[PDB]
Amino acid sequence: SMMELRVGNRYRLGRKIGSGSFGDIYLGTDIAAGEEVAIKLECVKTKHPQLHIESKIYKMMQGGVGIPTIRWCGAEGDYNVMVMELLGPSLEDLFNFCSRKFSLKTVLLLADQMISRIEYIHSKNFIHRDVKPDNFLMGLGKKGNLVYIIDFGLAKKYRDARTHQHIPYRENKNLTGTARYASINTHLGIEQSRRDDLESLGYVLMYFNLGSLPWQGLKAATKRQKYERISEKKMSTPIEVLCKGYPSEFATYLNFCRSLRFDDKPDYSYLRQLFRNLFHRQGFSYDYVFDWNML
Amino acid sequence: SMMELRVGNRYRLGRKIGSGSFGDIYLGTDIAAGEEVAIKLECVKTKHPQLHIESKIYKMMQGGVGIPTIRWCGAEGDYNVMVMELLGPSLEDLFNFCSRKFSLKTVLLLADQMISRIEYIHSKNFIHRDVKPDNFLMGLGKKGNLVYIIDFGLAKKYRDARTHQHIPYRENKNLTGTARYASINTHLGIEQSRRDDLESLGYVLMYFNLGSLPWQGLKAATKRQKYERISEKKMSTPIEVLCKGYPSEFATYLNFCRSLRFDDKPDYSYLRQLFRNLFHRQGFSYDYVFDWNML
Ligand SMILES: Fc1cccc(-n2cnc3c(NCc4nc5ccc(F)c(F)c5[nH]4)nc(N4CCOCC4)nc32)c1
Ligand SMILES: Fc1cccc(-n2cnc3c(NCc4nc5ccc(F)c(F)c5[nH]4)nc(N4CCOCC4)nc32)c1
Repeated sequence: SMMELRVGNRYRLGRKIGSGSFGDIYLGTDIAAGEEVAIKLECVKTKHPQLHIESKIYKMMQGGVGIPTIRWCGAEGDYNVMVMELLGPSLEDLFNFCSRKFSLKTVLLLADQMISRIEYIHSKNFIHRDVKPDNFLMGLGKKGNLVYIIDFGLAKKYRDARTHQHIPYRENKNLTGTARYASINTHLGIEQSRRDDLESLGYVLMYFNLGSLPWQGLKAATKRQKYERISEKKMSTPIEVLCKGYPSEFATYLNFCRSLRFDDKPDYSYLRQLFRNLFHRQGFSYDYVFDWNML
Repeated sequence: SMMELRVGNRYRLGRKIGSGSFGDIYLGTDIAAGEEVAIKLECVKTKHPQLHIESKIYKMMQGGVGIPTIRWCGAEGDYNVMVMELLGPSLEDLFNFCSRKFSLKTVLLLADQMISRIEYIHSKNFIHRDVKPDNFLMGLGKKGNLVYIIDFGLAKKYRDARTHQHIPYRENKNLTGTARYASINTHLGIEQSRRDDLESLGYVLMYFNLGSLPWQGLKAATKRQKYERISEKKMSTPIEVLCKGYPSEFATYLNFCRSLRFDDKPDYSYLRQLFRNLFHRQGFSYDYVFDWNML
């Protein structure tokens, strides 16, 4: 298998830059438009094609702050193809660039936007279900200060689009995302709701604070092995132990998310305010100057 | 593009586990033998096929301590196929597992074997040219204490197999490996020799000591951009600055490697002895107990 220079007649395919849920991601060019893009590919022979479903979720999400624009989705030869707005580096990339050390200021600035992105998704009737640093990207140019959220391949509806009736409490039957950032309820095999995305973001923030999480594991392990080893450790590590030595707001955040009822509407503004209050007591300036901008 | 359950009739193909030079790596089964293996695949439509060349280098290297066994190489359909002995996790995987903290004891134990692996390659007339944590794997079972070296896709001959006449001093024309661990001479566009592999190992050891290197960069960059940004930083960072706060042996090692002549035979035993002397002054026990064994 070699990639041609083009995907059909309209798209130049450049280098593979990483992976997403159920597909590989490439740089490319929309040749007719004269615009650089990102392209996600799914092999049509896959047992359960989903790219088309994912693309419809992107289309529904359009217009939200920090949601990439979808240009096209369809088939070309051996692939389904989804063409997206090109963005800046992922937060995992930028964390590495900063030697896996983010300042408290940068953590807080990121937290504010990340909570807002998640809230937006929830406003459109979906749970993201794979909250992780790789799925948040900075923008380009004048939007270099804006955090975007990506990847709707594991996203699932939590309320009816018309009635806003919440899904029933139930066991999970959906494919799941990273064990590392999964909520405790996810490890227990329970359906995710709004609280679970926010709990997972809490683990992401602690990862940025610490550089690692205490349940880090080995890639040379099956998903089954990872869930089991991480479940056991995450379940035996209190929030107060995880968050020791950091501002109390991180533990207050995590405990709030874990104490939500399955169908509660989270108080997003209260969660933002935790961090914004801390930001101002610290004497920080809300100036869009992240750690990597000083590199 | 989907992988069938088998690569031809003899090999079960399991999950993709990572990448190597010019190809992807999969778990698999040699069905006739009833043995688990690792499989490297190269698409036959690639501009410059090299897997067959790489396989011949493996065959030449056979019998060395910490060299994986090669089972077969050949064509199957749209792929060239190279079937290898299955090993344990990479040193990068294990570093992550240990939260990017290795004890001085583990660093020293690894250094001793890594210098020996490199020496072995040199004894067989090749420079490895991509010394990095991902290319060292632990063994399995009773060989769980043994470090293996892998990937000969960038390896190049530095002396004639019959005469042992060293190649002439010259500019490089070969594809190169990771900018991160490259020798300074590699950044200058000069042909690599025995000293360069050892210099690169020095950077690897410092990476294990520090958790990062001070020229760490952003994945969202072209190879050209990475070479240029890393060259400039690596070139303006003295060894004594890189190695500050660590045992002097790390700086003594790096300065020794940088002071070798292009055609010098390195004093491998002197380099090993640096670290072994330190090990004993520290009071450490040579007991094969690495950090990850305490996890
Ligand atoms: F499929 C989608 C859906 C929505 C948006 C995007 N999308 C829109 N812009 C991007 C984007 N741009 C930043 C980037 N440029 C790079 C070049 C080389 C390199 F090595 C990298 F690491 C790179 N990272 N990066 C990614 N990826 C990061 C890598 O892992 C897969 C995701 N997805 C994108 C892709
Ligand atoms: F192509 C060759 C040539 C010579 C030896 C090998 N070779 C022989 N045993 C292996 C091997 N075994 C350890 C392993 N098992 C894993 C399962 C899932 C997972 F996610 C991993 F990370 C895994 N790591 N790992 C690798 N790789 C590590 C990943 O990056 C590509 C290299 N190459 C191997 C492969």
